[PDB]
This record gives sequence, C-alpha cells and structure tokens, in this order.
Amino acid sequence: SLKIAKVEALSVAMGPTSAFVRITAEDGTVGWGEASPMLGGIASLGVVARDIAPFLEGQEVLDHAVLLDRMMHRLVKLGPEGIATAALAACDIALWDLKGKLLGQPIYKLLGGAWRTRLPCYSSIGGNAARSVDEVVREVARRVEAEQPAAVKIRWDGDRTRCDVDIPGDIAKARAVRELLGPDAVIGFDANNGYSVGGAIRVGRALEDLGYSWFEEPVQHYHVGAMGEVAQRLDITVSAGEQTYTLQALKDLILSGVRMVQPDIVKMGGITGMMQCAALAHAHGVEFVPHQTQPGVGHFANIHVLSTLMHMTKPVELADRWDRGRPVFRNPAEPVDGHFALGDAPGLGIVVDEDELASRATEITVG
Amino acid sequence: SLKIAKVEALSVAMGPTSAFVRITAEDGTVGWGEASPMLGGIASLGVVARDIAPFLEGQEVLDHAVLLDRMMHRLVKLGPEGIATAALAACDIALWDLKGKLLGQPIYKLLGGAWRTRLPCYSSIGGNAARSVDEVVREVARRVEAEQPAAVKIRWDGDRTRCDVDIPGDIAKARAVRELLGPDAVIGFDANNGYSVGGAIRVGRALEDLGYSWFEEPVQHYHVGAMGEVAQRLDITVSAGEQTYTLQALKDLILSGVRMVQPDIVKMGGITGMMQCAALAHAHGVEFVPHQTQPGVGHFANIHVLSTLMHMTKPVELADRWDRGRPVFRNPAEPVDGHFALGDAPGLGIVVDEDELASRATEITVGR
Amino acid sequence: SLKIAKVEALSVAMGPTSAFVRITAEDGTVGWGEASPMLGGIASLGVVARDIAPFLEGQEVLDHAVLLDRMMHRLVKLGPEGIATAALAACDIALWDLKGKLLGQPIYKLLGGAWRTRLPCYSSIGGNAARSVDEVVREVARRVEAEQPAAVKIRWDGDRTRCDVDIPGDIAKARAVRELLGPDAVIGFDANNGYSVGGAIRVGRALEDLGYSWFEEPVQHYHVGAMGEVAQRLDITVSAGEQTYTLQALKDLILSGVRMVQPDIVKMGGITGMMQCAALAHAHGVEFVPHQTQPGVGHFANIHVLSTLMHMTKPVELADRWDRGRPVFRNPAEPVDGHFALGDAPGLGIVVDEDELASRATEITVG
Amino acid sequence: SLKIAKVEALSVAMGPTSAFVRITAEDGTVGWGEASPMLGGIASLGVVARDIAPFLEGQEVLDHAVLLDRMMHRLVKLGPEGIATAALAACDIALWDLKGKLLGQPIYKLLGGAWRTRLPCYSSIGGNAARSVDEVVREVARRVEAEQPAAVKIRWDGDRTRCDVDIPGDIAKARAVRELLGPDAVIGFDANNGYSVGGAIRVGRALEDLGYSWFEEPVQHYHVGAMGEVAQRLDITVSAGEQTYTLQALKDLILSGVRMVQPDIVKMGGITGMMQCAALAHAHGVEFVPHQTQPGVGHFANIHVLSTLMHMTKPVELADRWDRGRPVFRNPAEPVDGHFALGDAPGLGIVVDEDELASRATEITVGR
Ligand SMILES: [Ca+2]
Ligand SMILES: [Ca+2]
Ligand SMILES: [Ca+2]
Ligand SMILES: [Ca+2]
Ligand SMILES: [Ca+2]
Ligand SMILES: [Ca+2]
Ligand SMILES: [Ca+2]
Ligand SMILES: [Ca+2]
Ligand SMILES: [Ca+2]
Ligand SMILES: [Ca+2]
Ligand SMILES: [Ca+2]
Ligand SMILES: [Ca+2]
Ligand SMILES: [Cl-]
Repeated sequence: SLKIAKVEALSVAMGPTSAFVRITAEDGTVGWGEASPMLGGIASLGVVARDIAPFLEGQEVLDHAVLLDRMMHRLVKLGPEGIATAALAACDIALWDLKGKLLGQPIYKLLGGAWRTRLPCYSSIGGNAARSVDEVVREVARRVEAEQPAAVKIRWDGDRTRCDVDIPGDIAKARAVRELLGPDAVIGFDANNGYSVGGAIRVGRALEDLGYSWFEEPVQHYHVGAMGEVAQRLDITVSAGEQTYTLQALKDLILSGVRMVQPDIVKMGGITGMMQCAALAHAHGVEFVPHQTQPGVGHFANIHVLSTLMHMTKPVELADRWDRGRPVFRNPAEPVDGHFALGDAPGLGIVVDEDELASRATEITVG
Repeated sequence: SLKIAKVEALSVAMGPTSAFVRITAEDGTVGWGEASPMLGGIASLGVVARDIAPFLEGQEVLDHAVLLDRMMHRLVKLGPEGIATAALAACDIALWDLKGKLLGQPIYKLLGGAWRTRLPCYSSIGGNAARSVDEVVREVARRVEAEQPAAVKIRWDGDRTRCDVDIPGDIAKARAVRELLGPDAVIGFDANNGYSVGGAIRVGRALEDLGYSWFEEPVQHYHVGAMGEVAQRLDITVSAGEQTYTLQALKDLILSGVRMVQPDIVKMGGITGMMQCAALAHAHGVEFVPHQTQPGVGHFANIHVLSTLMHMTKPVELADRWDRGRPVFRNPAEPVDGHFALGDAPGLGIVVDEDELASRATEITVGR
Repeated sequence: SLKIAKVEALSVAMGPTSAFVRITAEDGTVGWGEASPMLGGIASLGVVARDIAPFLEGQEVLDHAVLLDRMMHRLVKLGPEGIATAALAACDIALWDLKGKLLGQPIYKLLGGAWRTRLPCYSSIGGNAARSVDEVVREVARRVEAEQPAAVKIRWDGDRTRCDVDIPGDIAKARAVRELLGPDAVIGFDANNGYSVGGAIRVGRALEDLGYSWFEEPVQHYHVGAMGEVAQRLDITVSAGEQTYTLQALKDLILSGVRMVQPDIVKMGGITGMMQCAALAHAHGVEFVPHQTQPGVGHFANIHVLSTLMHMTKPVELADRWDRGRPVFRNPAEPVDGHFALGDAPGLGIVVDEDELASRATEITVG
Repeated sequence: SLKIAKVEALSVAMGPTSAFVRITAEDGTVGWGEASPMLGGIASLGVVARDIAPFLEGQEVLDHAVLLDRMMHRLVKLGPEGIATAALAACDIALWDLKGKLLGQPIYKLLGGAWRTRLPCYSSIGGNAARSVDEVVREVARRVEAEQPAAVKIRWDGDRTRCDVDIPGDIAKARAVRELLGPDAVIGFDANNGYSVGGAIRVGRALEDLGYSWFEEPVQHYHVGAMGEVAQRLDITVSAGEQTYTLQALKDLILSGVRMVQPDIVKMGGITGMMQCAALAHAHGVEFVPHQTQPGVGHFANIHVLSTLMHMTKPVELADRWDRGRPVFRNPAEPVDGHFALGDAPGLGIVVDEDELASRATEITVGR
C-alpha cells in the first residue's frame, strides 16, 4: 500500500503563472496535478495547502476517489464550484499520475484502453473583441499555418459587464475568417458570454449562414435556462460547460437543452470526475468536447480521458500561447501534422524539468 | 503488454445451471466472468463462443472498455438487451479479474477505493405468489434467522401473462410479514411485474400503511411510462431497473419518474458499465441499488462496485438458494453478522475449485 | 383442430445465410417463417430450437397469438428484444402461413382485405460510406434502371463506433444523387446512426435544401430522446424503428417525436405484432413504413401486412442483393414495372424449392 | 464625494474564528462587513486581500453596486459560488455601513423603511444527528427557556458522505421534541442534506403527522431537481437556498418547485443582492426566510433587510453559541421577549470594541 508522504501547492511562472500540485508518495515517486490558474490559481492553491494536504498526507494513493469525494463534502460550503473544484481536480490528477507510476501503466491503460493515440487539434484563438477585422484574419492565418488544425475556433474574450457590444462587427469578423479559411473549413465561434438571448439568436443565424460548426457560450453562463433555450432554438450547435463545475450542474445544463458540453479537467473532477461526465454525456446523447487551455499537466490529463472517448466528434482544444509549456515542461502540448501524440509512459507521461520548476516555483503554505 | 489467449463459455451445474466465461491470458493467468443464467444462459454463452471469443483472442487485456464497446456495436442488432448485454457483462467481469490479477490489486482498489469493506445484506425471498400466508411467514422466519439481514424483500415471482391476480391476498401476505418482523424492520415488496397502474397504486397505498420501504417492479417492465407514473404518484419508493440493459435506457427510466434503479452487473455492463450507471444515478440524485441473484462471480463483481458507492442507501441483495455457490466456489456469498466481508485479493478475489468445476462444466463451443 | 407436429430451426445458405423456421402440422402441411439473420440469425435459431419448439409442439395452430405472447413472457429475461423477438416473429409468420393454408385463404384475406395487390417498390441502396461520389452515383443509376422504383434510399452502413465521420462528404454524395435523379425524384437518406444531434441537424438542413423526402436513423438508436428531438427540430421527416422491438418501445419512439416508424416483421412481432404496430401508428397519426431487407419469407409477410395499410405513404423497401432469393425460393421479391405483385395463394404464397433448400440448409438443434 | 481609502481582511477569534472586512473611507469613517466563515473564511479573506482590495481602494463608496457587480464579473471564474460570493457579500455590507454613516441613516431607512422594528426569533438548534433522544430534548428545553422563540428548528448536521443514516431515529427525535413543545408550537426540521428522494418523502410524511411547519434541505443541495420534486410532492413546506449563491440559481431553485428560499446575506449578495433576492421571491410568490448563523455583523445586515420584507412569514434565525458575539461586539444578537430589537444608528448600528478586536484579529494580507 503506497502512502502519500507529501502534498505541495505550487505557484509557477511560465514561459503568467500556473498552479500545480505535486504529491510525493512514501517511496519517493511523484505525481503532478494542475488547477485552473484563475487569477493565478492562488485561491485553489491555498485550499490545497490548508485543507486538502493535511487530510491526504498519511493516506493511500489507491483510495483517491473515496478520499477526494470525502474532501469535497468537507469543502462543500466553500462553493464548492470554481476554487474548490479546481483544487480537488488538481489533487485528483496528481493521484492518477502516482497511480499510473505505481502500477506501471499509462493512464489510458488504467481507464480501459484508447480508441486512438493520435488526436486531432483545433486552434483556439482568443482576444478577437479587441482586434480589427484584419488583425483577426492575420492571427487566424498565423496559427493555421503553424498548427495545421482540423478546426479553428475564434473566441471573443470580451468584458462580461457589457452585453451585445458590437453584433455587426462580430459578424463581420466571422465572415472574414470564413473567407480566409474556405467553405469546407470547420469553424467554431466563442461568444464568451457576450450576448442576450435575442443577440445570441441574431448572431447564431449569421453563423448558420456562414456554415459555422458550433457556437460556444453565447449568453452569460449563469443564465442556464437561456443557454438551453438558445441551444434548442438554433440549428448551429450551442455549446457550454467550461463554467460548469459539478456532475449535477452538468446534468442540468443537458436538461436545459444543450447538446455539446465542455467541462474542464483542471477546473473540475480531474480524471475521475471527467470520466463521470463522459458517461453522463453518453447517457443523454450529447457531444463531449472538453475545455482545455493549459499546455502541460492539464493537456495530458485531457488527452488521456479523450483517448477513451468512443464518439469523439470535435478535436482537442489548443489555446493561445501554448509555447509557455516550455521550459517547465520538456514535452508540453505541441501538434505534429495537426495531431497530439499520446505516448505510453506510466501515469500522465508529462516530463518535468525539475530545476527550471524550482527556479520558477513559489510554495503556497498554511497561513 | 499482456494478451488474451483464450475465451471459454461454460455452462456449469451448481450446488440449476450457471453460465460462466473463463478468460485465460498469454501468461496463463485466468479471469472469471458470469452472464445472467436466463434459461441457463445458454443463448448468452452461444454469443460468447460464436461472436465475442474470436474477436477478443489476441487482443490486450487492458483494452477491456474499448474492446467491449466495439463488440457491443458489432452485436447491436442482436438487441442487444438481455442475451447480448449479459454476454458482454460476463466478458467485462472476466477481463477485470485479469486486470486486477495482472496489476496486483483488488478491483475496488482500481476503482478509487472503498467506503466500506463490510456490506450489509438483505434477504431476497421469492416464490410468494404460490405460497399460503403461513408458508410465506415461515420462510421469512427461516431466512431472517439464518442471515440476520439489515432488511427483507419478499418477492412474488407470479405469472407475467396474468395481471392483478390476487390483490387482497398479496396485501394480507405483506401484512403477515410486518406482524412477524416488527414495526421497525425494513421491508421491501417485489411485485415482479404483477399489477396494472391502478392495481399498483392500490397495493402501494396498502404497503405505505404497513411502513414498507420500497415497492419493486409494480408494473410490466416494458411499460416504462407507467412505471415512472406509479413512482411519482406514490410515497413508498418504487424501484425498477433489473430488466433495463443499457445506460440510455437507464436514463429514460430515471426521466420517467423512477428514483431507485437496480441494474444487474451480470445482465449488463459488467464492472465498467455499472460504474457508469452509478455515475448517472449520482448525476440525477437517484438511489442505486443493484439487482443480484448469483452467489459467486456475480456477487463478487457486485460488492466491488458497491464498496465504491458513496451514498449507498440499501443493503446488498441476497437471493434464494445462495448455498448453491458451493462446491464450485470455495468462498461464495455468505453473510456473517448480517454482512458480506469484502477482501483484498487481486482481481475479484473469487476462488474456484477447478476439480469440481471440470466435473460440472460443459463448454459451449462453435457447432454444438 | 390442426396440431403442430414439428418445429424446425434452419440456417440456410442463400444465392450469406438466412434463418428460417419450418412448422409442420400433424396433417403434413408446412408453414415458413423468417428471423432477421443478424450474424446469421444463429442465436434466434437456437432459441427457437431450445425454448419455442418444445412448447409449440403438440399445440394448436389457431392458438398462435396466445401461444406466442405466452412464449414471450417466458423468454422476457432473454431481452426479449432482438434475438428473442426475431425468434418469436419467425414462428408467428410460420403459424400464419399454416393458418392460411388450413383455411384456404391468402393472408391478407384473413386480415380483412387488401387496399391494393400491386405495391410500389423503392430501391434501398447500402454501403455508401465506403464509396466515392462516383461509385455512389453508378450504383444508384444501375439499380434505378433495373428496378424502376417509386423512390430511392441511399444508406450509409458506417461504423457505429464512430460519429460525424464525413459530414461534407455525405452531403456531397446526397447532392450528386439528387443531380442524377432529377428534381422530382423521391429520395430518402439513411444515416445508419452516423451522427450526433448537432451533426444530424446539419445534415438534415442540407437534405432539406436538396428536397429529400425522409431522413432515416440520424442518431444512435439508443438515443430515443435525441431521435425524437431531431425529428421535431427538422422539416424533413426523421424516421426510425427498425431497431425497435416492442409495441411499448414503439409507443415511446412516437412520444419522443418521431412521425415515421419502421419496425421490421422478421425482427419483431411477425404478422400479429406488425398489425398491432400499424394500429398504434394510426392511433397517433404517424406514417408506418416497415423496414424489410429479406427477399423471400420476410418480404411476403411484409407485403401481406402492407396491402392492409390504408394510409400507405411510402413504397415497399427493396434492399441490396435481392437476387439471393434464388434459388431457395421460386417466386422471391422481384419488381415488375416498379411494383410487387401480391398473389392470392393461401398463406404467404411463398414457393420453396425444397431440394435446393435441403442441400443448403443446416438444422439448429437442442444443445 | 467620499472615497474608499483602505480595505482590510480580518480573521478574528470570537467568544472558532469569524471573517470580517473593515473598509475605511478617506474621512476616517469605518464600515464593517462579514463573510461566511466557512473553514474560517480564510479563502474568502484571501480573495478580499489579493483581488478585491486593490480594485476598491480609491473608488467611490456610493458606487457599491456598480463596483461589486464589476468585481463579480472579474472574479467569475473563481466560481463564484461560496468563497467569492461570500467575499463580495462582506464588502457589500461594509460599504452599506459606510453609506449609512455618510448619509446619516440606518440602512433600513435607505431601503424604504421598516414594516417592524421588533423581529421575532426562532431557536436554530444543531448537532442532533450525534445526540441521543434525551440530549436532543434537553437542549431544546435549555434554549427555548433562555430565548422564548416564536419557533424552533432542530438541525441534524450529519455526515454528507452518508445517506439515509437513521430514519427511524430521526423520526423519534422529531416526535420527542413535539411532545416537549406541545401541539401548538411551530417546529422546523433541518435534515442538512441527509436523505435520498424516497428517504425525504418518508421523513416528510412523518413530520406532517407531527404538525411540523417546514422541512429544510431534505436532500443534497446539488440535487436541485430532486429538491424541488420533494417540495412539490409533500405538504410540509420544503425549504432550501442557504447553499445557493447567485440570483439566477435562486430563480432555478424556485422553478424546480421550492416555495421557501433561504439565501444568506454573508454567503452571497450582501444587502444589495439580498434585496434583489427578496424581489425575486415576491415576483414568484415564494416565502423568503434567510439563513443566518453569525451573531454580529451578519445578524445586523440580516435584520435590516428583513425589516423591509412585507410578507415575512417565519422568524429570524438564531443559531448555536450566539454568546460568542461578545466581547468583539458590544451589542450583538440577543433576544428579548423572543424578539430582536432593530435600532436607528447610522449604517448597520453594530458597535465594535476596537480594543478586544485588535487583540483578537489577524490581518490577511498579500503574501501570507
Ligand atoms: Ca490499507
Ligand atoms: Ca505537509
Ligand atoms: Ca470557451
Ligand atoms: Ca478460441
Ligand atoms: Ca426483483
Ligand atoms: Ca483452485
Ligand atoms: Ca381444441
Ligand atoms: Ca421436435
Ligand atoms: Ca435502415
Ligand atoms: Ca491597501
Ligand atoms: Ca440549515
Ligand atoms: Ca468602539
Ligand atoms: Cl397526495
């Protein structure tokens, strides 16, 4: 029985900062986890340091599901969504990494097999609310040349205190990207919560005219009713879930009318949680298309899960500035011929440059 | 890594025949699975032999989920409910046994650990449609004495071509068993599809009056709309799912109104599928209380899954003539202090007597 | 009172293998049944041999409905869907054949009359996922010339472990078949479960643009909710049911939102069951358009039932390689001027070459 | 006009630690807010210090609603349920205190006036899962004697990893407390998420038999569909909302079937947010009965809002160990003749002992 000796919560400067969890077992082997670095992930890290670490230390790696579910019911009044679920997700991923090393198996081999070990990417391109038409086109062309993606998603990342800011301008941007990519290109559009119901419908119809494949988070994530209503009113596939943090809330998103869900493995659930979400998606007949923006640990957890997904429909997300995986990681997310290559090393198979890490890492400690 | 060398479909005389799948890996290690022995499980074993074995042999043990999902989609036009899903469940269990033996762990330790390793049981007591009141009472007394269960479920096992056969008699039986067990005892009533909607409600109300805790399969299982309607109209917890064989059908059962679901690990899914069922149950806030009537391989697969269920609300089912686990098995289901004790042997932890097995087993092969 | 002397379960090499049931009455007259030959129908045949045959032997032909309903409640834990319902369907059809011969009447004469004895066919053309555009066109033209059908259906028969494989390619194939057939041609599109909800909607709209009449099984058959949702969201008629095996499940398909149902007479119900399905369809106001892929016994059972259908809307299915009806059958499904001619011989009116049968038949027996 | 000079996040030892926000304006006036002290409120205070303070400092006190709505949308990917919403609630309360001090008015007089300035209380009595029957009874007797409340609520505070733990025992406890208090007493039962759907119904019916007035959080809060289903299936008023942290989630809770909602002013919204919640409650015709367990700042914010509620149907919650309000506060929650007396001091009207505070307080700063 392999025991957890130590749990460390680490804020790490990259390439912006990331939030990692390093769990050292009693035998000296090491597991890596990642929490969504929202405002640096500092809050999630504190929670790991103050609440999760003292509980997990002395306990057994293979009890990971029971340990973390119990931890979540202990942290439930912390939300738990967002900060607590990222903290838990991070620890889940670190324990799976440790589990894979203890058992001598890559994670997908512990999960019942991969349908594929080469997974198509899609270029996820943010910051388009602030760009001119021509800057949007330039950035798309620049990333498409470098990544050879199977699809492209243009995200707005606008100011969520404002609604329906520039509908004609957003449509003009989507038009110009369609003209750039040609008529057969698979294109997604991420509104980042930019629209009212009426505004989302107006944009969706224009996206339908331009042949777009999906329409991501058209309304505020807290209007679940409206999200599903827009989903059911439009032909273009409305997608949401990256700001959904529980299995039950995911269930409710589906019931609202969403047919493509996107929970994130470092925002919630970790490997265990995400496998549960995939089963729920398959039970209801909805597409499962995870949100993932981190080039190292999160990406590896993401692709282990996705290799197990039978009815994979869209490609793996490749977000902006993935080059920031270096130099902390030696093998971070990097597409070859438009695909991610999943290897067979035990655990995650993430390779960490330990001396670069330490020079860039700051431990978050009880306080 | 490790390859599947050989898959055998085995009809085995017990104690009535059971239907087992033995999978041998290329290093000679052996995994055991079981299909629900409906009409002997012969049809399911046939499907294992003709369709599943030739595909599985030469493949990777650890690829169990991909392999069996692929196999289900090849076998889809066989139903696949019942025969086919039981056949895939048997293989899934066998591969998990192997997986656990290869990896050096009990199944529950591959599933993230256990909430408990001592699981309370309930006495599942059938054939009460054909019994008189005193015979019902005598049998409940007998088994409660032997098993000290946490709950009792009396099942009817009536003739499904007939409806609303003896409502007053059924009620008097429920009443007699309440008098016997006392005001505090947890009692369930399994109609085994015996009632119409109206008959179900009438009986349900009478069960509520007697403090019964759940009401199992009040109507024909194929009336999913009615099953959920009855569940939402009553106070007593209506349960169903033993004759539900896919994840999606489980979701439909839940959407219809059912709040206690009972899929069976040797009828569908095996370990992989049941863990997905458990997750769907947890997503929708419904009780997960599996059906299980086999004392050996099926029982063991069942308790591994149930050890990992956080919000277990009802005990482990312990069905009639569980004594038949011997002599084929050396450690089959056996309650001590009203509990099943989960152990930590690699894989299932089930121990087979090869000698007894060889003398009891008929291989189902291609061309029988 | 005519008694059942013998029930035989027969695996038969055709023209692939079929699964027949031969019931011999005590007077020596013979009835023929067919079970859907899924993986040869071997499993259904075993079930007939082990479970159904010993029960039916010694019993009376005219008790067919009571006998088989009782048999289904005895076999219910076998599913009963798929394997058991095909086994039961086969025996139902053989008993109706025997019933028609005993009474001296064609089956449609026992069912209350035919609206027509000449029934239009439609060419049902599979294997289009694996073909190039040009091979799809070639095969359609080849079959349309030979069959003079009232409609054409192109089926994909793709790999159900994969979802949304080639949407632009499938649409290109549907376009080219529309161009080949002209603007007035009645064309159906069988997705064989190839799409997600979003994918099915995308394809359906393109099929709507190309004037297609129906859209068959767009999503996995086990996503009944999604099937009906797509049905209600689209203008093109979504159809399903060939993978529905009970009256109650059919009822649920209808409630989900499907408005065209396609149960198969050798997969389920037989003549008795299908007559019940037709009544349910008529009660709910949905089209009844049975799936049928077998050129002999199944086809004859199908057309007896369909001659009774008042509001027939689509033609009779004529699937690939119907020529395999010969030489076991002397009068198998063969269109003349685009129509099937239903004759007045008692029972099914199927004519069996008994010596070809025996040379090609293998009995499945208790074991 | 008046600017925010400084925001401090304070962890304060009471009587168990509370989590307070002190906002000082540029004229040296001071406003007090409180975040729900979940696991000490340390995470919420961290968020105040790192994320909210640098933004608020230099801004206008009277811009509270715009400022905190803007702040919530910047902090949205922290949840924001729980930690973040409690942190924004604390700031909202502090700014209202300041607003009231600046304007020379009590908060309720800025909110349009009060229906009443004497508010009845109810005794909220926790930890009854772990108690024996006699211990439950003794504690209800003790507090009812000391507090003379208008109602009593007995809460369970059970282990949320466990479900349907002791239904008969729970019922016997409810029964014993009814015998103690008499036929007329208003009694609520707080399951603290202890039951499945079926277990909730079973308990609900038993509570209806005993004339209980409401049934609080029968199921896991994350099962919103089940919570509403249970609410619509029972007669006894099912209440929830204490673990609901946004306005929209409150609306979903109401749509699910719940007709009594209980958001908490120091968990979410603060004064601004709660008044919006009250309005949504009034739009949908549901009871508005906030959760509140803190004796000082939170209590005061709570009674200001509740003074303005036209159709108040249930009393003000008075939770365990309210005595811990002293010595940090000079006038914390204290029932007289079963009532809380709302006064007319500018702002909250809460009086802090700076001396005790300084000796009890740890500032949570950037880099601790
Ligand atoms: Ca241990
Ligand atoms: Ca430590
Ligand atoms: Ca996004
Ligand atoms: Ca072999
Ligand atoms: Ca049962
Ligand atoms: Ca042995
Ligand atoms: Ca007779
Ligand atoms: Ca015979
Ligand atoms: Ca078809
Ligand atoms: Ca400052
Ligand atoms: Ca409470
Ligand atoms: Ca003072
Ligand atoms: Cl009622």
